[PDB]
Amino acid sequence: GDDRELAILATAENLLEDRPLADISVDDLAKGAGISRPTFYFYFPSKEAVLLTLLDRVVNQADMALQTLAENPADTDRENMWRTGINVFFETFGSHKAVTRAGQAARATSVEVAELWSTFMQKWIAYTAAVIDAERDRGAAPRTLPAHELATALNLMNERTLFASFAGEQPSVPEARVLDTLVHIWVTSIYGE
Amino acid sequence: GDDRELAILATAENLLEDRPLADISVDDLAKGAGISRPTFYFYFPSKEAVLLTLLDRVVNQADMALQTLAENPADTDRENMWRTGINVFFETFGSHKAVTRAGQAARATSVEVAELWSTFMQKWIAYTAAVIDAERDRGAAPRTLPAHELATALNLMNERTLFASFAGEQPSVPEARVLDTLVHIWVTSIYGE
Ligand SMILES: CC1CCN(C(=O)NCc2ccccc2)CC1
Ligand SMILES: CC1CCN(C(=O)NCc2ccccc2)CC1
Repeated sequence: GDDRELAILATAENLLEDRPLADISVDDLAKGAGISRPTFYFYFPSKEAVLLTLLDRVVNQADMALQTLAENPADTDRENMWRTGINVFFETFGSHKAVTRAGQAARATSVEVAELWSTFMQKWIAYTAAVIDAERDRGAAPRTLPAHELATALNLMNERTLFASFAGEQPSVPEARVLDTLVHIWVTSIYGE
Repeated sequence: GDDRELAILATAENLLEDRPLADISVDDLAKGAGISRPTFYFYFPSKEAVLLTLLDRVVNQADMALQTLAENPADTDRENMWRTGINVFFETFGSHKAVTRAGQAARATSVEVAELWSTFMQKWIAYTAAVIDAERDRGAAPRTLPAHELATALNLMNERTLFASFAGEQPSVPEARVLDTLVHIWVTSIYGE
């Protein structure tokens, strides 16, 4: 049932590792999943819907990991607190590079992919700002920029920098240096006057 | 001669203001430029080459403005020094939003557009790092992150944040707040321990 669904999704994630969605056919997904083409179309209307689902799963997985962290504070300095938070996204997206890369590209052509990405970005920005505000209310951070604006820029930094590193873009921060790079800019910009 | 060339480029920039390149035909560009379709193909092999040229012009214009600034230091504090530098890109790209938006999209489909963007990003990052290093050699900034890595992340931040603001993406920093937002993160991350 959804064993077939899960097989289709697993096949698609596997094939995206070697090639873009444009070079993957419904027939490729059916064959890998051990079903016919019409059987495929029972579970998904298009290969594009498969990618949307894969992205939805990855994004929700990151979001659920952040909710877990938010409910269960690590017992640590402010630097480590932000590092642990950024790390949810580094590891989650980092563990699904093909889906991340394909899903980012699909933002250009798919309103549903764009709206999905937008919804979660708003959520993560709102959460970032809430934490900055808490830190300001505690007297741990200075009241500099509007928190929501600072959060927006920091979140967009992370999007572009993590994804360029994962894709090995020229230029990009090496993947083994990206977490430390982002944490420094977050801590100095949130705590610095 | 290149009056016809300049007319084709001006027409394309105008039409990109109302619609994507995919909804602009060679015939639209010819007609706007006051020439026939075969006459068009004398100046450019495709509508895609027209966009490449427009982007090349905008990018080189920003780069020439930064070279000017680099040769002629504004007489001012470190915050204003970075603000003046970021502002070259805010105003240059900000004055050509349609070309900026279309050129960024074309990175996905055009190797020449990707390689153009990559070449200048490397250049601007190398320049950013050189300035950070100078500031460190002067004893004006602490030796924190590797300068080239810090420069990379800051430059990618600016790319994503400026372009999201210009496109009115959800989410995005409002255009009237983006310069101050980026300057704060640059100054605190370059000067902060
Ligand atoms: C509590 C914060 C921890 C840091 N954090 C992120 O890294 N940013 C979210 C982000 C946005 C785009 C792509 C990757 C990740 C947001 C929530
Ligand atoms: C001396 C610095 C001043 C600040 N600066 C920029 O804003 N970054 C370059 C950039 C990169 C992508 C898109 C827009 C602009 C780089 C050179």
